[PDB]
Amino acid sequence: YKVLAIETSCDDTCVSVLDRFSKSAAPNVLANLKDTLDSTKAHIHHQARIGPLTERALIESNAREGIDLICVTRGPGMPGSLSGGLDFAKGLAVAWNKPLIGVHHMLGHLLIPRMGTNGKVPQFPFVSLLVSGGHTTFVLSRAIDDHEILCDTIDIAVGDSLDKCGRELGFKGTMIAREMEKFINQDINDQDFALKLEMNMLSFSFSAFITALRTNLTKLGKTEIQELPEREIRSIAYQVQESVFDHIINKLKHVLKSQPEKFKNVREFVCSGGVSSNQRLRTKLETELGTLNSTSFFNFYYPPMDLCSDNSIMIGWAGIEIWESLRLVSDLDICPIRQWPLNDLLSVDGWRTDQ
Amino acid sequence: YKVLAIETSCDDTCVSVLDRFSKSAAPNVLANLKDTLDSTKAHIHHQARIGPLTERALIESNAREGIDLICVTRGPGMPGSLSGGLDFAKGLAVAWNKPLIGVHHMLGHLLIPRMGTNGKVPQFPFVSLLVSGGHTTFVLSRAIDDHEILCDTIDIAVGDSLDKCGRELGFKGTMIAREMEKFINQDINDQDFALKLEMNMLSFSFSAFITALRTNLTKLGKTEIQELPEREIRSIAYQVQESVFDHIINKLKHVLKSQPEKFKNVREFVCSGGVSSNQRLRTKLETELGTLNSTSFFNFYYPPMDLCSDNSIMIGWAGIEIWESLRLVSDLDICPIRQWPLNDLLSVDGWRTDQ
Ligand SMILES: [Ca+2]
Ligand SMILES: [Ca+2]
Ligand SMILES: [Zn+2]
Ligand SMILES: [Zn+2]
Repeated sequence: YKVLAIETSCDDTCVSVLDRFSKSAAPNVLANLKDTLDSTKAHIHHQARIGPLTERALIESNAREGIDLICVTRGPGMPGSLSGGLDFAKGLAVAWNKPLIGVHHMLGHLLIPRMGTNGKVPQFPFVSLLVSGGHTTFVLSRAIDDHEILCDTIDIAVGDSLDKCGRELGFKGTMIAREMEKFINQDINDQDFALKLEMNMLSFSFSAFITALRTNLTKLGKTEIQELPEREIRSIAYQVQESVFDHIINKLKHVLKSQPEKFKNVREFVCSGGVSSNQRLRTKLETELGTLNSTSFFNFYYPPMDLCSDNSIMIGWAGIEIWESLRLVSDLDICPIRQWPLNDLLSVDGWRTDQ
Repeated sequence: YKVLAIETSCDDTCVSVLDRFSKSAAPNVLANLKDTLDSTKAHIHHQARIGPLTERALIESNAREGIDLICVTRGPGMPGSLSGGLDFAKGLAVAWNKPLIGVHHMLGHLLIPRMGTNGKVPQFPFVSLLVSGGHTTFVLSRAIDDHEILCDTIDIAVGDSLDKCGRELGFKGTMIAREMEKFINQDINDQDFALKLEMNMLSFSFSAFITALRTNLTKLGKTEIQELPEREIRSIAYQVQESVFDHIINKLKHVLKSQPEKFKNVREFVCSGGVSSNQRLRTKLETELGTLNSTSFFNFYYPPMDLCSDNSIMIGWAGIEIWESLRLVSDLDICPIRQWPLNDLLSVDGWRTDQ
């Protein structure tokens, strides 16, 4: 019971060998990642990486003959890109004569925080916020097959919104979003508070913030970010970050108080993704949700950045949960599904019982 | 030394397990084929077939652990379609820890008639005519890496030309071309001979024959094929087939007599493909080329229709020739090449020495 896992949906080519010692613990043997170089197609990249990225991951891992289950991403994404990992996984499966479990990409993200505790700590009736550079979704899980989208982005994601409006302020590094947070947190008190930069049910909107900041900048004193002093650009950065997060909080507060019947048994909140790394977002979440009466008490869990960002360990974990708790295996004639819905996880063709 | 071979370039999904008993003989263990149903994308078809088409081909064959070399089509064709076989072959290779040899599709066709005699009877300095529904090429091989295109189609192929102009005559079956030959050969003497239907260096042209037949039909008596008697449509079918073949012969006669230095050591002619099944084409080839003085004497070889039409056995054979006579193996980072030239066989990236 050594799980070979693959992630080939976006730009990250991931290969990870897991070790399931018993049905109570799951330490990770090996984990590889190769991202697309940018100033080369994603499908061609994955197709050229997967092969040599698995042999090295098998040479460095326990054994090449010790693999018992092959997990791969059948999930949402580019068909051509994820066919690279899928057809390769079929090749491993046929050659070793072992099962294949085609995993939903988003299911990996939602199930990943359960691996460390062997699906115990984030107990089945739970609620989750997926704040990344690509996602912005508020999901309620009732079981591994049941998932309810309570609030999702109709515009762009937080990562993009904070990176786009952050670029207007002057920041231009590798991870634009966190550099702004580090600038605000270098000296939180030294700000020009005088610079008052002041700006349906199941939806989030972010594409307006960049447009609203530019109008706020043209109305107020100066627009030239290069000439602007450090204290003034810090009161702007604080206020933009405050408004972006106030919108998320206000929509989570709206969801919880509107239908508390769905949240009667939720005892754990999971904030996963790139933006979860923000200490203000964390403190805002824990402050507001913990004081409201109608809202049920929570226990906030912030997973590591390695597991949060697209990796293969999550596919290997979600596959473990499906092979064990549902006892299902994907058919060998499996094909990529571009816009595979999460509720349409077991409705679509390809499932075969192992029980 | 059991070769797993794959063909996923066009519409035929092929998987074949070969048995190399010694470096003197090569009997074929298993061979599978699944073609695209037509009134479903070719890439999606190959991607869904390859997996289950290999497991059954491995269950019915000798063993699943007995495979020593993995041959696959890297050759010309649809990138998405042939990625299905390639990524799958990588999966087998990585899993079994065995070599991979990415084969040129056209090299399979040219090398296939050597398998039965273990590369002896069609001796190295040879000339070949590839007359199929997709090809119409006159190739000279000097070694397995050296190939000279002496005459090729600039329009459409013989198979298409005979099927398109045959359809104008009334035939509408599964294999249109051969049905016309069978109609001409049912009673070759009963024809209306009075119906005289009368119609640069390295090139063949066929798209003109259909247009020239229609003009010949409008000029002569009647066009309505339904009302037309069987004897008259037989003199048309004979004359169209005679003109199509006379053009091929005249261009082969031109090539040989223009540069006889290239043909000083050629002792064998190989006519392979769908149109090679025609007895008149065969008799025309053997008559004309055998009476001309400047042209070197030939020994005509007509391979079976199974090996001629797109299959995986040829990839497994061409791979055997490359692994043995050249001692080369393709790298695991291999990717599909859409318009891979035959002279650019070893010039392109991906080759690694096994010696
Ligand atoms: Ca099926
Ligand atoms: Ca290379
Ligand atoms: Zn993702
Ligand atoms: Zn072909």
